Amino acid sequence: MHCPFCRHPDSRVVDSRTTDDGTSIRRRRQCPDCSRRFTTVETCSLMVVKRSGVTEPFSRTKVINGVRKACQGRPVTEDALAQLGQRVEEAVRATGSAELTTHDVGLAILGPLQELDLVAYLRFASVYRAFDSLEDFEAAIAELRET
Amino acid sequence: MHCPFCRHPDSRVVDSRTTDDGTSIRRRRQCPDCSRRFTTVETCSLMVVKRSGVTEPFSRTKVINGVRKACQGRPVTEDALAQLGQRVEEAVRATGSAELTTHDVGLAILGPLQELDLVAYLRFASVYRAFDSLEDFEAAIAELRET
Amino acid sequence: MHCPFCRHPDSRVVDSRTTDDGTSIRRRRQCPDCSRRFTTVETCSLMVVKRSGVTEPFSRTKVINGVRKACQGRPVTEDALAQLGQRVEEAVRATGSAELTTHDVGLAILGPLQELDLVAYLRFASVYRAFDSLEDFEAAIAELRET
Amino acid sequence: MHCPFCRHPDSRVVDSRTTDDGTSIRRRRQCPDCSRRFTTVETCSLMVVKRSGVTEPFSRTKVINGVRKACQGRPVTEDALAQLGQRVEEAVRATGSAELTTHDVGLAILGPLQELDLVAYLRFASVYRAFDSLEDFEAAIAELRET
Amino acid sequence: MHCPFCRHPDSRVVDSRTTDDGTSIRRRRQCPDCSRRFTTVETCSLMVVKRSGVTEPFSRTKVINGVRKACQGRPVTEDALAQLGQRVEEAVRATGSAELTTHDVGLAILGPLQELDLVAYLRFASVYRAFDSLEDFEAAIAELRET
Amino acid sequence: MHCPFCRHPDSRVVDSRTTDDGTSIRRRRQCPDCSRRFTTVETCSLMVVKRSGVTEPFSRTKVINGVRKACQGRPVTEDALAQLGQRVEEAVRATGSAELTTHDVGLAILGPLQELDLVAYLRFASVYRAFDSLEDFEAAIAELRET
Amino acid sequence: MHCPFCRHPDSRVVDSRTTDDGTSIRRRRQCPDCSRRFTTVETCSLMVVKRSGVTEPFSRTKVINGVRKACQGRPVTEDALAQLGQRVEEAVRATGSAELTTHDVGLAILGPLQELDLVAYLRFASVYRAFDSLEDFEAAIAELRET
Amino acid sequence: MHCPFCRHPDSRVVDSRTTDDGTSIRRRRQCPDCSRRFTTVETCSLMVVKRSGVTEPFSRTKVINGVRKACQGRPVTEDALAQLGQRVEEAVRATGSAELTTHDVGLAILGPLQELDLVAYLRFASVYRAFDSLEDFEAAIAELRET
Ligand SMILES: Nc1ncnc2c1ncn2[C@@H]1O[C@H](COP(=O)(O)OP(=O)(O)OP(=O)(O)O)[C@@H](O)[C@H]1O
Ligand SMILES: Nc1ncnc2c1ncn2[C@@H]1O[C@H](COP(=O)(O)OP(=O)(O)OP(=O)(O)O)[C@@H](O)[C@H]1O
Ligand SMILES: Nc1ncnc2c1ncn2[C@@H]1O[C@H](COP(=O)(O)OP(=O)(O)OP(=O)(O)O)[C@@H](O)[C@H]1O
Ligand SMILES: Nc1ncnc2c1ncn2[C@@H]1O[C@H](COP(=O)(O)OP(=O)(O)OP(=O)(O)O)[C@@H](O)[C@H]1O
Ligand SMILES: Nc1ncnc2c1ncn2[C@@H]1O[C@H](COP(=O)(O)OP(=O)(O)OP(=O)(O)O)[C@@H](O)[C@H]1O
Ligand SMILES: Nc1ncnc2c1ncn2[C@@H]1O[C@H](COP(=O)(O)OP(=O)(O)OP(=O)(O)O)[C@@H](O)[C@H]1O
Ligand SMILES: Nc1ncnc2c1ncn2[C@@H]1O[C@H](COP(=O)(O)OP(=O)(O)OP(=O)(O)O)[C@@H](O)[C@H]1O
Ligand SMILES: Nc1ncnc2c1ncn2[C@@H]1O[C@H](COP(=O)(O)OP(=O)(O)OP(=O)(O)O)[C@@H](O)[C@H]1O
Ligand SMILES: Nc1ncnc2c1ncn2[C@H]1C[C@H](O)[C@@H](COP(=O)(O)OP(=O)(O)OP(=O)(O)O)O1
Ligand SMILES: Nc1ncnc2c1ncn2[C@H]1C[C@H](O)[C@@H](COP(=O)(O)OP(=O)(O)OP(=O)(O)O)O1
Ligand SMILES: Nc1ncnc2c1ncn2[C@H]1C[C@H](O)[C@@H](COP(=O)(O)OP(=O)(O)OP(=O)(O)O)O1
Ligand SMILES: Nc1ncnc2c1ncn2[C@H]1C[C@H](O)[C@@H](COP(=O)(O)OP(=O)(O)OP(=O)(O)O)O1
Ligand SMILES: Nc1ncnc2c1ncn2[C@H]1C[C@H](O)[C@@H](COP(=O)(O)OP(=O)(O)OP(=O)(O)O)O1
Ligand SMILES: Nc1ncnc2c1ncn2[C@H]1C[C@H](O)[C@@H](COP(=O)(O)OP(=O)(O)OP(=O)(O)O)O1
Ligand SMILES: Nc1ncnc2c1ncn2[C@H]1C[C@H](O)[C@@H](COP(=O)(O)OP(=O)(O)OP(=O)(O)O)O1
Ligand SMILES: Nc1ncnc2c1ncn2[C@H]1C[C@H](O)[C@@H](COP(=O)(O)OP(=O)(O)OP(=O)(O)O)O1
Ligand SMILES: [Zn+2]
Ligand SMILES: [Zn+2]
Ligand SMILES: [Zn+2]
Ligand SMILES: [Zn+2]
Ligand SMILES: [Zn+2]
Ligand SMILES: [Zn+2]
Ligand SMILES: [Zn+2]
Ligand SMILES: [Zn+2]
Repeated sequence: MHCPFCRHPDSRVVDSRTTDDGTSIRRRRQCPDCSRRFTTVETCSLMVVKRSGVTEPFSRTKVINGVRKACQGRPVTEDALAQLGQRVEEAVRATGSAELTTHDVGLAILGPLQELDLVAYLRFASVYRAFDSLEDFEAAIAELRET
Repeated sequence: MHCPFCRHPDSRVVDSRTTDDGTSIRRRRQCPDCSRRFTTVETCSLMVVKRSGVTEPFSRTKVINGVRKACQGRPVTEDALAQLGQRVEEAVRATGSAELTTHDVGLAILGPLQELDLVAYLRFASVYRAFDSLEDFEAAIAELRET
Repeated sequence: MHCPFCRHPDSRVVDSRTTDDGTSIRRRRQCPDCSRRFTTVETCSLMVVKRSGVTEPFSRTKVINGVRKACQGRPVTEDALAQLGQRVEEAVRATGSAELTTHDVGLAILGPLQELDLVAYLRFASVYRAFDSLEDFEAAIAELRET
Repeated sequence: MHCPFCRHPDSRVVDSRTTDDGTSIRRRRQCPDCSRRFTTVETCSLMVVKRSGVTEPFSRTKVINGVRKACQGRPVTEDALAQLGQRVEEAVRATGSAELTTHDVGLAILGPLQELDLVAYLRFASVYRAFDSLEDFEAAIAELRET
Repeated sequence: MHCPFCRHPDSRVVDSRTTDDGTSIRRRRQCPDCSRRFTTVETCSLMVVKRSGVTEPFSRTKVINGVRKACQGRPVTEDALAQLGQRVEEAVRATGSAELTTHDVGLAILGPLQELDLVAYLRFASVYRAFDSLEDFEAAIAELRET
Repeated sequence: MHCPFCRHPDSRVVDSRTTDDGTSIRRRRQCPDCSRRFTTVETCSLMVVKRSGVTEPFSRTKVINGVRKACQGRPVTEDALAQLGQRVEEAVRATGSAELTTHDVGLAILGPLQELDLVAYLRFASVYRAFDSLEDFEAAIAELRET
Repeated sequence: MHCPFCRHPDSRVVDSRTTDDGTSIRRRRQCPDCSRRFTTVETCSLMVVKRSGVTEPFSRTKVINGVRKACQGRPVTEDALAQLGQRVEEAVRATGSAELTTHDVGLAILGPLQELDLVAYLRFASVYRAFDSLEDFEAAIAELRET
Repeated sequence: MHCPFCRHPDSRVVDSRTTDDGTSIRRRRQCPDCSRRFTTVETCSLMVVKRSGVTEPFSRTKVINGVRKACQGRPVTEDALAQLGQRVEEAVRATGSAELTTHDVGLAILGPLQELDLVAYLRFASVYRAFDSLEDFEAAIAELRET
């Protein structure tokens, strides 16, 4: 890997160790140009198994865009949207699995989303859960009232 | 019409092409004085007053995009929502005001969207109107039960 | 032109008259389907002769987008941006010419822009006037201070 | 590393492709237990803390877009600003913090942009910093005269 | 169905979403043996044999693009040609062959396009069939007069 | 699934059986509108695990585009390209696995490709196998000569 | 203008003369870096006044694309299409006017087009002249037969 | 220069903007006779004669796209190939012919591409030259060994 301090095309791994739980590998490497050691973390690519079976790369941008579509004309700032996206990403990586279904990401969005805007939660749950009729919205309203 | 460049009282229509869905006919006109083409568009002016007080031409695609956002995840085909939009344009041009607030446009879209989809109506009403709390969604639900 | 009340493919002009100053033609027409008269205004297409010589259609959307690029992180709402765009469009159509250069539109933006945000004016004048060095910004600051 | 799906302590690197400009090496790894490919990306983590408090990977294109917006209408070639961005990434990875606020990123870009272009520096400083009134532009101008 | 990865005779349908215009239902299925999602699509197979002898799924957009190219400059609205395409798909699925040459598809489109537009029919027939000389256009014209 | 003959929104499965090897499920269904039975095949979505780990849907269009990039200025017709794409798709589905790596698809392209154009094979193998230097091309030339 | 031989940012015009008919200006310039003189031609930008009044830059690519749309499945090579585009461009620049209407470009395409493919001429005239019904095609066939 | 619309011997340059990478300066000029803006572009004319015998302006992006296609899967960064293209334009403008066949352009690109990448040279030489059989690739390989 190209040295952050010397831009060398090639570098050698002088240390490679497994991190706790093995969710990452710590690889320190010595460059041959400026001889400055640099450490790197090798982590699994978080994949989202879309509902068509496509495993796209995980992107908090899509999560934030969906929540923003739910949060239209609401007292929800871009800072709050970014914080919710970060919380969703942190939860789904703390789950540990490399591939999460879009259903899991939707659930990870929903439980925090109640705190940012309960009404935005309703618009997000309606599109995400594919609420068939007002019975589904009334059921969703019930659950929001039940704790 | 007066040439826009030299103000000659007469100007002949070299060519005239209509818009098939647009109530606009685009005409290329020659001015006999300076011999300069100029393009004119003939259209009944539906001009909506936005919430900012500015005036914009009544555009189909704005209504289309609003309905599509409301209908995401509901079965409305691109053809059905295009029809909703055609129906709304026909209704608002019909009212014959020629200068209507976008509040009137929103009211025009909602009555057809109740027929097209109720989850979309709640999602369109939720974004269009404020819907600050779940109480607004319950009041709107009550309103849709009434009918 | 298709009737706003009857959707007929073809209609006949039963009255055509020239408006004051000839900036528009008033054409009333009778439809053959529902026999409801409708009046229309035939106006020149406002063209913007871009600095490459291309005469694009006038669009206040481009004006508002440019001003918004100038108005980044400022206390300038979308309502204010739309109002400035409307003012620019009104000024350039009150000029009367069908083709205005981008320089004319830039000037029509600049004089109102001082009222919405003087600092945004500086960022808009710097890109628009192609301010070569800080001497140009100091000269622009002088003019803003000189009335 | 532990397979993300069954947690097997050893997992062989089927393939490994580096990113030429990216300090990222993408590796496909097989798990001997469940025989399932999984993708890992090895990268020193430059993670900027946004103004919202969220954490994002240090992206070249954000710096590139910021500089390009500042330079619009100034002669900076796409190559020169790409270099500015490379220089900024080299400087911030160098500082060796591995977790820097976007304020640090903004300061990193400004010193090179003063060399690249002064109209751009004022336009970048104007947008980056608040610049509420012309007084901020005069203070910054004074600062650039000093140097 | 047999899991594609371990061939387990039974596999439960975790989820099933239909295509609204597509005669395709997309199902996510779990295999109890290896616990791996897999996506299946359920569709009557209209499979056209191209002029090259290859087999392709019967796609609406191919017919739509062919008709639109034929109709360029003729008044057919995007809705009318979409209908022509729907009508053609209904006719060819109806014939019940399930494996038809694109010659059959071309014949299916031409009879409806004669109703939709005659300039388009000559332009579609001209491109579809060879039409080497003006004599082919006169023969086709004679054929359209006959009817 | 919407009836091919009656367009009904909903239909019921009146027969569902597993095909030989379980690569598909045969589902015959009776519509409620025109009461015409229609049979459908439910098959796994062929997924291509890209070299980044993304499992895109299998598309012979990408295969044909890559081969066409290899087959530049060659005596290889579009019919031959489509036939090669069909052969590759048939081979990869006869493999039976739902997910094939891009390496497997590349191999399935390479062995037939020798028959369509050996020189195009060289250009496809060089990009696909990432031939480092002329030693790799000489080795590839050797294998083409060795049967 | 940047020297072709020294890449200098600025150069001075050491000779500027008007060419015959004034369709171009011959400007020879001496660079200050490598002191190598280079001559340049300053010509008017050929503008095409589109049928909407927009004056786009002239592009033979659009002409060739339109002719290619007419020349579908014909014995007309890409070399012939490029030659026809060059002939059209040469004719329209030999006309001398800076702005030509799309009608003039269409006429300049039509008369040569008869030589490349008379049948393609018919498909190009039908879209371009907006042939209303088979009477227009029969009239076009007559003119092609009349010399 | 003579006005293109009325042929007035003198026409003043209202404005003049250069192209930074382009050897083109775009000037808006007023004609005192008819008072009509017109746009002129001043450029040394590199005009390549294609294999079809037609003449096209020497475009950077054609060389860039040719090199990028040759380099796909080889490490050449978008910056390196942009440089190759700049170097080729500098070499061909330098030769001072002002009218060169695209064969000369191809020869100009190949000598730099040998330095940039040998797999790309074989892939560029393979597509550029015919390379009917593996014997052409062996002859070219021999040629690259020689050097
Ligand atoms: N690749 C991805 N990475 C991260 N989040 C994603 C990704 N794709 C979708 N999401 C988010 O996960 C949530 C799940 O959305 P949802 O399941 O409705 O989408 P989907 O599976 O793409 O649906 P559809 O295919 O029907 O459009 C949404 O908030 C969506 O924005
Ligand atoms: N130019 C337009 N032409 C036609 N319909 C429009 C136009 N602009 C908005 N509408 C429609 O009218 C309605 C107005 O909705 P709403 O009041 O929420 O927005 P708004 O007036 O544009 O204000 P905001 O600044 O919040 O966007 C929507 O249904 C929208 O699709
Ligand atoms: N077609 C248009 N209609 C209305 N306003 C426009 C149009 N094109 C540009 N403008 C606006 O007019 C102003 C003039 O901008 P400016 O002269 O710098 O642009 P330009 O001529 O397009 O420049 P360039 O070609 O160098 O990018 C800007 O605010 C721009 O947004
Ligand atoms: N993810 C990122 N990676 C690298 N640089 C970034 C990233 N995000 C922002 N930057 C850069 O760092 C600087 C931060 O600027 P600034 O403080 O104005 O924006 P911000 O922190 O993103 O806040 P805001 O919410 O206002 O956009 C800019 O120069 C920007 O280009
Ligand atoms: N995959 C497809 N699905 C449905 N209809 C198709 C498909 N491919 C082609 N068609 C349609 O069937 C007709 C076949 O036309 P035609 O015989 O000219 O082309 P072709 O068989 O694709 O051969 P070519 O190689 O010349 O393109 C056209 O009307 C086309 O739109
Ligand atoms: N989704 C797909 N469906 C079918 N074929 C595909 C798909 N993606 C790629 N292919 C084809 O499979 C072959 C394998 O190509 P290759 O492995 O070089 O691509 P890749 O994995 O996408 O590479 P990269 O990510 O480095 O660009 C190519 O012929 C490519 O066109
Ligand atoms: N900017 C341009 N430069 C050169 N040729 C052009 C340009 N625009 C159009 N043409 C060509 O000129 C001819 C005239 O075509 P035509 O008049 O039907 O197009 P148009 O005016 O763009 O029509 P429409 O606006 O109705 O789509 C066509 O062959 C077209 O490809
Ligand atoms: N307009 C152009 N300006 C500059 N370079 C060009 C231009 N057109 C082609 N070239 C370049 O010159 C070389 C010519 O290659 P080649 O002989 O294979 O193609 P050609 O002359 O365009 O013929 P063909 O009809 O086969 O495309 C290529 O390297 C190409 O990138
Ligand atoms: N119009 C809407 N109103 C409210 N919430 C919405 C709306 N559209 C989307 N959402 C919410 C709920 C959806 O499950 C979530 C993601 O929407 P969607 O468009 O499927 O995003 P995505 O990221 O999955 O996109 P894609 O499938 O195109 O990759 O965002
Ligand atoms: N995410 C959403 N989900 C559901 N409906 C939505 C969503 N976003 C917007 N809508 C609906 C309600 C709004 O009244 C309507 C149009 O909203 P908006 O985004 O303001 O566009 P607009 O047509 O008003 O454009 P503009 O105001 O910029 O001219 O669409
Ligand atoms: N980054 C910027 N900061 C401040 N003002 C800007 C910025 N970019 C543009 N502007 C302002 C001044 C410009 O003259 C005006 C229009 O910019 P520009 O991108 O040329 O718009 P335009 O509408 O002319 O676009 P185009 O030429 O692409 O059609 O907006
Ligand atoms: N119109 C503009 N003119 C000049 N500079 C600008 C303009 N807009 C932004 N900039 C500069 C100053 C900002 O600090 C920098 C980046 O701004 P911004 O639009 O917030 O993107 P970003 O990189 O911070 O992305 P995000 O915050 O969405 O992740 O670019
Ligand atoms: N320029 C044109 N004008 C009129 N009709 C056209 C034109 N080009 C094509 N068509 C018509 C006649 C053809 O039979 C039909 C489809 O043509 P084609 O371009 O071969 O696409 P296709 O649907 O066959 O795709 P493919 O063969 O690549 O799968 O469209
Ligand atoms: N310039 C080229 N010359 C010869 N063969 C090529 C060229 N480019 C690509 N190929 C061949 C070999 C490659 O493995 C194959 C696919 O190329 P690539 O662009 O990676 O396609 P892809 O379908 O994988 O695209 P993507 O990765 O963007 O989805 O095509
Ligand atoms: N389907 C077609 N079959 C035959 N000739 C066609 C077809 N489509 C276009 N043509 C011919 C006649 C048209 O006048 C000419 C240009 O078509 P058009 O799409 O208007 O091109 P253009 O270059 O004017 O595009 P645009 O208006 O989008 O800039 O090409
Ligand atoms: N798939 C490819 N792999 C490698 N090099 C390629 C590939 N395709 C083209 N090239 C190279 C060799 C060609 O001489 C050069 C340009 O090819 P080409 O596609 O004819 O474009 P061009 O620049 O000649 O445009 P045009 O002839 O249409 O004006 O690029
Ligand atoms: Zn180093
Ligand atoms: Zn006049
Ligand atoms: Zn009527
Ligand atoms: Zn495992
Ligand atoms: Zn299994
Ligand atoms: Zn039925
Ligand atoms: Zn020089
Ligand atoms: Zn003149």
